[PDB]
Amino acid sequence: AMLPISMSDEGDSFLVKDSLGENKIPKNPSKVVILDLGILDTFDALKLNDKVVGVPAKNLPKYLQQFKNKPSVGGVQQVDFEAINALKPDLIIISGRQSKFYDKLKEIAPTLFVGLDNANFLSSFENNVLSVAKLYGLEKEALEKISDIKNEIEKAKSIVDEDKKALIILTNSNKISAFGPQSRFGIIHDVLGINAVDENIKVGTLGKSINSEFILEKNPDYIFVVDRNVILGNKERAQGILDNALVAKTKAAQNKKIIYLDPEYWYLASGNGLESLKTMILEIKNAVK
Ligand SMILES: [Br-]
Ligand SMILES: [Br-]
Ligand SMILES: [Br-]
Repeated sequence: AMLPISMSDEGDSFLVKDSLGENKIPKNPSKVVILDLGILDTFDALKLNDKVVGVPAKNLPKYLQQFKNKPSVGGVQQVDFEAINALKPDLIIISGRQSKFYDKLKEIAPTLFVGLDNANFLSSFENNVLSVAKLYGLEKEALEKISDIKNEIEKAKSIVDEDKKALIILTNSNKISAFGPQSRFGIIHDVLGINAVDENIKVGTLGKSINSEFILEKNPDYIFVVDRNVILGNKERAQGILDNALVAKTKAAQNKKIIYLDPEYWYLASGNGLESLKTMILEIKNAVK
């Protein structure tokens, strides 16, 4: 299990420990740079917009356009260190994608890591949200919203068919990669309890390289697709890679249960957001109800 965030109250500040290191963070930080889209959506849900001074503005998704005019510190992949320094923040918040930049960021300002543990997603989510809330004295409000998520999970789980199985795939222009439980797409299986066609795909971010022959052999009831063609802006789309007589014979094709998930949620991994996680849960529930 990933080490959680822990915090001791030191009067005007908290001494914070997480899986990357230790930081003294001021109470009520007023100049926050946020590189994780999910936690950015949690700042909105907690009414903390005016604490935010820098976001990855370049390809910000549709549900975070209230932050489109914040100073930019980057994009999905790139970080602008010069901009982050000029903003003179009191806190920087990162997740997994930016852990490679930890030491450089920490030279600028205290740097809090809100990692999502693929083996323990809900426990990491709740830890992340409540840790941010503690900084602002907003635990009450954060617990209410976490309860709302919990209730939506239980509603979705209660409609899941015990005997049907799903496959998760990530498409590129000419490539199909499968993902299973305890992946970064794993909440389908791990949180909502939809069964997997293959519970033994090996852990790791590349997933398993597959073809249509594999899809037919597995014969999934549902296929959840995360089309990376969309985030890059290429012409080939998953519907095309899947448009063949092998895929067409599957239960999922026959029952129109090839589900094209919005990659602005699933590929950008906005699970830390109190509203974006709800949107994702509802996206699955409505695909399988
Ligand atoms: Br820390
Ligand atoms: Br505007
Ligand atoms: Br993964």
